[PDB]
Amino acid sequence: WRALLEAEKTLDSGVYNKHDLLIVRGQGARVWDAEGNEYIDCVGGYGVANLGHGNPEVVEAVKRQAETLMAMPQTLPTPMRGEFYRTLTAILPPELNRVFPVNSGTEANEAALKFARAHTGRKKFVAAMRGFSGRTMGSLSVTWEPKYREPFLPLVEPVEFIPYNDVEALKRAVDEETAAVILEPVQGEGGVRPATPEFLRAAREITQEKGALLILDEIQTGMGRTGKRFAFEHFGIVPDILTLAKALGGGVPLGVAVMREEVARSMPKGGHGTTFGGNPLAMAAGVAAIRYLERTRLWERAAELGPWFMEKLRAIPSPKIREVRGMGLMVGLELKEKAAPYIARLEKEHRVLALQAGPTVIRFLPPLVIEKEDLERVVEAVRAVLA
Amino acid sequence: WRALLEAEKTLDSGVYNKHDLLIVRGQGARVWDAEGNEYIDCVGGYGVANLGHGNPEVVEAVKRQAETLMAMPQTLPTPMRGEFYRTLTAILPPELNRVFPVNSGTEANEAALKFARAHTGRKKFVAAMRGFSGRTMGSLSVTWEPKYREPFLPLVEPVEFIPYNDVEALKRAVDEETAAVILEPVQGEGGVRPATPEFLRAAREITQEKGALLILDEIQTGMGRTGKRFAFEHFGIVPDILTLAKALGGGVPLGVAVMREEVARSMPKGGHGTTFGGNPLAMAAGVAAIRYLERTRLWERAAELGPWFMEKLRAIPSPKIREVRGMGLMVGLELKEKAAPYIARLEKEHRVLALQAGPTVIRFLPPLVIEKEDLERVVEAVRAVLA
Ligand SMILES: CC(=O)N[C@@H](CCCNCc1c(COP(=O)(O)O)cnc(C)c1O)C(=O)O
Ligand SMILES: CC(=O)N[C@@H](CCCNCc1c(COP(=O)(O)O)cnc(C)c1O)C(=O)O
Repeated sequence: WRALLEAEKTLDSGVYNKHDLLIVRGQGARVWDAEGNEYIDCVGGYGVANLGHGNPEVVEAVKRQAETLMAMPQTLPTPMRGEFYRTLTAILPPELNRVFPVNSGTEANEAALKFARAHTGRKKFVAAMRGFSGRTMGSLSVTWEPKYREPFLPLVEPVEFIPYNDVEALKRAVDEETAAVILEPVQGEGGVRPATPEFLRAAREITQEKGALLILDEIQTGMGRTGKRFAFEHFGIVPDILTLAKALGGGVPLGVAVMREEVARSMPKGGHGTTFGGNPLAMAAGVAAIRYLERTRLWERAAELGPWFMEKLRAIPSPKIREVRGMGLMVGLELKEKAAPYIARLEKEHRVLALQAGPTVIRFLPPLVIEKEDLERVVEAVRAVLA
Repeated sequence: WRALLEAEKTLDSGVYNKHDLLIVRGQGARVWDAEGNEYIDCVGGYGVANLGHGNPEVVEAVKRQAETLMAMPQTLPTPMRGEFYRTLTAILPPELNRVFPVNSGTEANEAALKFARAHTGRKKFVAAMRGFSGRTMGSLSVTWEPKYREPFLPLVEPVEFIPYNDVEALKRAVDEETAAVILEPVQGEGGVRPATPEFLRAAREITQEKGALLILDEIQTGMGRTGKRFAFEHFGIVPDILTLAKALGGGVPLGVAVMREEVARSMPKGGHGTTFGGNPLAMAAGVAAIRYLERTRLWERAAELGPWFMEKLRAIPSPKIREVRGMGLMVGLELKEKAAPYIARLEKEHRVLALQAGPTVIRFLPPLVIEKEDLERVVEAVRAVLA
């Protein structure tokens, strides 16, 4: 197995910080390396494995569809597509009744940004500082992190960034020339920073007032992650465009921009598209994923465990800890120093896999099926490495 | 079944022209609608089913990897990824030895454009008229079709288009300002237009002389479609970045940007990325797809049937036929009127699903495993419908 690791490391583009280990398989919220070591996976593929590694129903759906049909374009209707369509819209407010399936989060936002422009005839986009929307050039344009943007300038214009949760700043940025505002109900890559009810409320009201669209990015907070099916249910607001990805396919590269009918209706024929978007395999996976989510109301696990976990974290007697924040099982542990050293130690010394969300934040995105015994172990592990 | 169709038609964004039928399963180059009818699939997942619908090896690989692990990021090495990397670079010339995996063709080109700006420090992009690179804002900027860009402007600048196959045009276009040239060895969406040896040759020579990068988009021409493993093999040139997708994963959403190490090396850590890009499910399907292609040298079938198919089409006695062209099984039949009505007859009266490559061109992108008898049947259907 040493050869594969070296092959991946050597042949990789080199843009990634790869860890010295080879993960071979997973079940639930546990994963194993090539040497047999077992790990608690709070990385869960960056919040993709919400339903847990090896979710039977999803796996089964993927097997049966792979045998039946995998390649079929949007020009040729195929059963799983129609099913995914009504299956996804049925768990959303009736207003969001139109879907443009894609293959990733960045593509979903790319779709949002484009439909927004075709519909309004406006060009400007408003986003929040420390907001992450994707790496493709359109999505990168509304992505704040300067170092992620500067080397590839110029990108799509014009875009205006406003401090996250700053209601008055939002109010002043959005005008009649604004095509849309794009925000995350809880900023992920930006440190796990939950939106305030007033901020999102303001974002909703402002946009309708100026004729701008509201694009809510639930690519990371979606699929029960925050405690409810979607975090926008926490704020009582309903967007014009909702973008989803990650856990949407239960692992299969899947994403979608769901929007109001008048919005989708303004898009000219052949005005946008995608080869893979809406393929039968991804459609069969999403159907399965959504049905498991709803059948088990998996968001409840996150609502119950999220608080308990964060409470334990806030109990760790360590002066290096600034704050414990998040919603559901989307948690961030902000330290008063670099988080990287501790993450490396959680892995090597405690077989615990965690992510970052900015240099001083240890982020936890465990499969929602994770058990309380593993949560206590994570806490213990953290207390340990910080001592 | 009628429920699932109206549902798909009704809940879709509406940017696609959908055919009146519902495809349920496929095998080889045959597909079945919901009423039990069988079709010869000249659409092939839109050039994605090169290895045949239901290809045993790919299906098998997907089923087994789905049971093992599907979600795992680029920061955590995983066996199938390491394998995909070495298996892919192994079927390519030695200069293309670095891999940046993604989830679609457009993502592939976006990464190509980005790595190009990061490497040359330049900004200008040169593309060809009738060229197609993708729908995401970045790829859309180097895509020709005015009506595809028109309503989404302003996009990424600065971009210069030159007439396809115009050597002197391209030469005057590429300067010390150019980060890269992006071209398809054979324009697909642009109506199936093969490059000439002299043109691609100049693109390689000019780019090197001027220090700009050559991006060869083989997303549609790749994986044996034109008669050889990759279309560049016909021309004896090696680009700086090679973008793939469509058939690369036997059906599973997958694409990739393969580049020379100096180009990969210039990308700052975390300068680019993707959640799904390089996921184990796609990596395992990509290994299987390539092994199958290499074991059967599948491209020889296109190389053998392609010319034999194109001459059969040309020999049709219809004054409506203008020209027949293509490479291997990437074929386009241009008529002296609108194709759409004819494609409709092909479907309704002959159970033959085909595509367009512009309003007057019928395009064929059949699985490479298609039988000769099925191609003979196709020709008869075309002759019949044009009477
Ligand atoms: C039915 C549909 O949606 N059609 C797509 C087109 C699909 C086929 N072309 C893809 C393609 C692409 C874009 O690849 P992707 O994102 O569709 O996977 C890039 N380069 C070349 C040479 C290509 O042929 C569209 O209109 O956007
Ligand atoms: C190491 C790596 O590749 N990580 C990615 C980031 C992954 C997680 N973020 C995804 C994301 C995206 C982009 O989605 P996708 O293309 O990765 O599927 C959009 N919106 C929100 C709220 C998101 O959280 C990167 O560095 O580009």
